[PDB]
Amino acid sequence: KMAFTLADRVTEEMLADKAALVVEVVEENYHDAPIVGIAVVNEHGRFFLRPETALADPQFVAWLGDETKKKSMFDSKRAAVALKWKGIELCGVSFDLLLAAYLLDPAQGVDDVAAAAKMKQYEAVRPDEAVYGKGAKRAVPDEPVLAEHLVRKAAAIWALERPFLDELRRNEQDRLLVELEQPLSSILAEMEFAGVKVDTKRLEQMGEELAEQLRTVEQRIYELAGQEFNINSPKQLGVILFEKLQLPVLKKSKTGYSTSADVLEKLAPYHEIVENILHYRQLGKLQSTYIEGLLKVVRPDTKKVHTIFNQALTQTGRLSSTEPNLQNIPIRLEEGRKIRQAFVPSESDWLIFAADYSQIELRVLAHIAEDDNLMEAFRRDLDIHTKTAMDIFQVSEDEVTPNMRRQAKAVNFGIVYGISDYGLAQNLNISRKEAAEFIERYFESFPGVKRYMENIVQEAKQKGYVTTLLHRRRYLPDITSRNFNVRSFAERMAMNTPIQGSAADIIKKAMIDLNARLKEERLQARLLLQVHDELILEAPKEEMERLCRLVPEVMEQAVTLRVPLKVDYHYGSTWYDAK
DNA sequence: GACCTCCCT
DNA sequence: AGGGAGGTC
Ligand SMILES: OC[C@H]1O[C@@](CO)(O[C@H]2O[C@H](CO)[C@@H](O)[C@H](O)[C@H]2O)[C@@H](O)[C@@H]1O
Repeated sequence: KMAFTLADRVTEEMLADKAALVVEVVEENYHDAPIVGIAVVNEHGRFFLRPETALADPQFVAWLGDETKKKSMFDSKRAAVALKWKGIELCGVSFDLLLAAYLLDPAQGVDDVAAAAKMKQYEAVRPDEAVYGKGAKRAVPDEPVLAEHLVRKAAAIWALERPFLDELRRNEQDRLLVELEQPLSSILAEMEFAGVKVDTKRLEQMGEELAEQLRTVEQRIYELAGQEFNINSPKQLGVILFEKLQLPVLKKSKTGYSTSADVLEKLAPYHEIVENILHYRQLGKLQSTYIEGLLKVVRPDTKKVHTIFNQALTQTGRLSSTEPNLQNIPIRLEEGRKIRQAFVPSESDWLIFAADYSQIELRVLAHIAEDDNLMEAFRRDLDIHTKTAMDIFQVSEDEVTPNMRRQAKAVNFGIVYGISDYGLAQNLNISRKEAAEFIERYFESFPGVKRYMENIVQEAKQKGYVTTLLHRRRYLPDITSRNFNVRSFAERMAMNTPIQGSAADIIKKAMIDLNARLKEERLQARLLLQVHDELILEAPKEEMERLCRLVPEVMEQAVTLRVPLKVDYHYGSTWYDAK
């Protein structure tokens, strides 16, 4: 039962210039959420402070905001954002244990202090789920249980900083933490806090239209089936399709019949019900996920959505986005793409600006494999899919048909994602031997990429892990498995991770550089979103001409590869128009 | 509460 | 390759 002072007021010894700090936000979504307690551990002892007290105290608030007072935390973004909503600035965070753990091994799934501490045989702190409970039983406990927990977390952070930093340094990941991921965390905090404005009237009118179209298609489905049923029930739908209407059963699921879109597409020539079910699903997905889903998370006071970017989740170093997810808003089909009309600038006479890398993953691959043919292709800024068709089919530019380009494109994705005989076959709807011939001809045209693929697999086996341009790592223990499927998946991860991961490194660095350029130029332009290889901003209309030159340049110069990077850009009144 | 089709890069 | 988010048990 760890010693600490349950403090009634803030004292000078709580404001040392080095400390572990816990600002606890228990709600999963930390936007405008309560801070339930504070703990500080420093050279003078261990302290718990009630937030009503600490956050009203001018000395404490100035300490929080002083860059020269260094704090070590876990998930400093959560605290920073929660504090921003209360008008308080958090500065001087020099060590974030969540990001440190994530870099050391993303596969551990570290999401609390206890899981991080377990990596170094430190168990004198409880998992958050043990203290707060799970699901419906989730609750803040009484003060003495709460206080002890926060203090134990702080004490763990204080104890673990040094060994985590030592291991990062041995991995050559110390600059990755200190110069990339930690400064990025501040930039993401500002993006989440600013949020993105939504035209909720426009979404509601879309929702009304969709509701009418759904009622129509739905009636049509019941007419064509000859009865009413729950179209979203796999049991009822599978009975209608595969028993009542006798459609061929092309694929089963562990429980019943598959009605995935790929199966339905193949069944459409047999019965008119099938196109209507597909249409119903496109509409229903829009309605349910995007319209209703966005509307439920829009803040009614500002009409903004404030995503949370999970910076310590993906196995490759990408971000993810949640509540809402703003990295999967429809774009591919026009009907869906119109959802983007509802994402608007947050001030009048401002516009949305979007800049995206062109083929970043293939250009990274060109660089890392040093394939002469691929590098020349990007040096000429060729259409990479047409060029790959020309090579694999041994034809001139004029003889590449649309279908040939389409298939070369699939091969390029396949090569990036780890090249499987069977996997390319499923994808192109072709045979296994056929897919192998495409891959062999690819590797004959790009022998540098073949060498890379062989070499990276051997390197993952030898070292136990693969690395990215900026020294992110991924351990791949399944690469020595004697099970074919398990081993092959590890091999694909070995081939793909340095590509997807290095692309993630580059865009993160560009975000950092951009943020610094925007400040130097004193532009009001603000970063709103990152969607893997693109950045989305809003700015005054009067800044567009300048952003057209600045943004692509910063993004293109973020790193120097053996091939150029290229960035395209667009702007307009809504996110839809920025493209 | 847990398990298990479709949107994005 | 990497993610986030209703029916049935
Ligand atoms: O604060 C984001 C940060 O917290 C973790 C838990 O350590 O994830 C929590 O917050 C996410 C966003 O609200 C939730 O989606 C997630 O379920 C919740 O545990 C980290 O994974 C994340 O980096």
